[PDB]
Amino acid sequence: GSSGSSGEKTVRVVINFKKTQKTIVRVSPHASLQELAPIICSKCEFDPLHTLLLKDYQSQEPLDLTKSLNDLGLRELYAMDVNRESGPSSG
Repeated sequence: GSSGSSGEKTVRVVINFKKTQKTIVRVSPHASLQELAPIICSKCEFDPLHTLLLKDYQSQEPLDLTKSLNDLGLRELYAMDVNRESGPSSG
């Protein structure tokens, strides 16, 4: 991990949630959603334990954590609340 030295060079992203409410936060577009999962969910006091990252409120396609706002090329995203945690992990 990493505490986080300095918190500058951040972009304004839109966090759509509840398919009704939305909020804006300033975070690094570089960091992968995987790392901005909590930074975001937290901002929306959401549970990153069972949270998904869809394109936008409209679209329902899942995004790639590994990919960042840059890699993705989006300024806004939606946080979906599902329930699924099971599978192997190693490489």
